[PDB]
Amino acid sequence: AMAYDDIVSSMVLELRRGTLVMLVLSQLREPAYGYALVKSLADHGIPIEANTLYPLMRRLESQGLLASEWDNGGSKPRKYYRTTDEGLRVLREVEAQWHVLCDGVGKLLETN
Amino acid sequence: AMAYDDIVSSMVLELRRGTLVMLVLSQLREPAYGYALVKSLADHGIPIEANTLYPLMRRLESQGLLASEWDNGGSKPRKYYRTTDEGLRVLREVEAQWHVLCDGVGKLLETN
Repeated sequence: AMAYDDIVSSMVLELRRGTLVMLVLSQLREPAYGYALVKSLADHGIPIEANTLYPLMRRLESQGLLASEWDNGGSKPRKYYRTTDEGLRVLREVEAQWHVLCDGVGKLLETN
Repeated sequence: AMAYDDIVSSMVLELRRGTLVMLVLSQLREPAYGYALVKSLADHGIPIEANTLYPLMRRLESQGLLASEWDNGGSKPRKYYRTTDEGLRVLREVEAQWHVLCDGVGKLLETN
């Protein structure tokens, strides 16, 4: 009724979430402040809260997959982040498996 | 080292999880016992524990998206489940948005 719309939204939201790490690693192949990444994702049609995004980025930093740097610009300091050599390796692997997954899922859904 | 393999596995595992509800609704367009669905998914290359699968199916039942029936066959009773008219509606919507999502994600990853 509106319950059904709510069910659909949230199942679409789930699908989107799964893809975010990959999108973050991909974006941060160019060094960026978290705020910039936020607007960069929403600009490409992918909404993400700072409250989700920032913990995800630090967790990726703790994995060796992002590295970070402080910029002092008098406004305040802000970190920028960049995908490391290992992060790109991880990204490229996951992406290739994602594509296989998508074709496998597609075929299974098409059994008609 | 093996940490990296573990990071990759789990990011691939995440991607797979997102797709499961859709696969369950799709499979249960033919009535099936949970045990059958378990083996049916692992047969198509998608591993799922009964411990995850069964709560997901009841939650889908509580949404009006699966309905269920008891079979008494003397071994014991077992429920079978089937996708309802609303479930197929929900499935077909999510799937169409999933495809758009995949093409959007693909293009974003290919910016080179």
